[PDB]
Amino acid sequence: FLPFEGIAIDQGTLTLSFPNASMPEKGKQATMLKTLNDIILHIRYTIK
Amino acid sequence: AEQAYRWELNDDSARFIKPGAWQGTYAGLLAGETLMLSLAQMEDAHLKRDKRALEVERTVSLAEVYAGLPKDNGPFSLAQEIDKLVSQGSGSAGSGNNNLAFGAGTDTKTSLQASVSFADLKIREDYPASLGKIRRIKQISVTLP
Amino acid sequence: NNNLAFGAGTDTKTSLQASVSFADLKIREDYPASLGKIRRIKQISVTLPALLGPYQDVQAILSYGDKAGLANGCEALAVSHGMNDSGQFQLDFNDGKFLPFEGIAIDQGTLTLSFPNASMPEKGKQATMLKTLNDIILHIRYTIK
Repeated sequence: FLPFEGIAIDQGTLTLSFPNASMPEKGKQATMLKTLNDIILHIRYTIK
Repeated sequence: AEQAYRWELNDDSARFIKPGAWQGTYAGLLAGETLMLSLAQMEDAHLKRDKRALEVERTVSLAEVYAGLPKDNGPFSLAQEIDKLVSQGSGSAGSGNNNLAFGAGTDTKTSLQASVSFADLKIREDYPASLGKIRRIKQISVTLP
Repeated sequence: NNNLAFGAGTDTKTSLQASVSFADLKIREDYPASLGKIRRIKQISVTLPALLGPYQDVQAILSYGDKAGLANGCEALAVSHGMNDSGQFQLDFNDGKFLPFEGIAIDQGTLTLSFPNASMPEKGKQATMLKTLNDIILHIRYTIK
């Protein structure tokens, strides 16, 4: 089974995290995060 | 195999393997034959219950979701709060279950995370039910602009 | 039988649908018989010349009226891609299973396509997307033997 298979659309909480994000501490991704307009999810779901 | 079946259909009350094929008295013979009967039953019920379902894709942008929260709850523009929260370790944004903040755990404190509830997406609104009574996510793939 | 209107059922009242009879298409007129005495539909793929903004999805359903011939769940095809796509995720011939709309006779039936949330008077996600439409285009793959 692929990750996230079989999950119900109705409930749950999905989270996306980026490591080394804070700028106060030198973080590899401080720059890569500032570029983002948004995050985009491509959800392929099944109806039956 | 029983579990993978109880997963492929949402039906979790499925009981296809009953104790016990093996017997203390007797060799425990016919245990194998008995099991393969139950497996044959599982496959039969499975084939009768299989459906070439409606396979559908829906695309969702987090920013749209964050901006779309009702007035009572706290909505935001994603780009801004990301930038703000990168600059100060302190930052946080959004109502519970649709929040954006830094990680709680000891390893993940420096990491920044976005959160969405599938509930708030209200994807059931895309198609009338009927047809769909059960909606299963086949695959998730992420695009980052 | 070649009408375009709102849904009959309680769920699909707001949804707008188009309908055609395979008969009126006279697809049998494309090729003389002989060779072909029996004509079976191998696969249906829908292309919609409609203009949608990035990160926008079509919601639609292909239906067949009779369901006289059977297959499970193959009576219905969900289209979200909108540019040439078979229903479902990666299309597979040499698939152990029959594709939706396989085995159907070209001569009879009623094929229907519905777009949910079509009414503009009531707020509908696809009202704008529908106004862009010039038409609906069907790629029908059939078999002669």
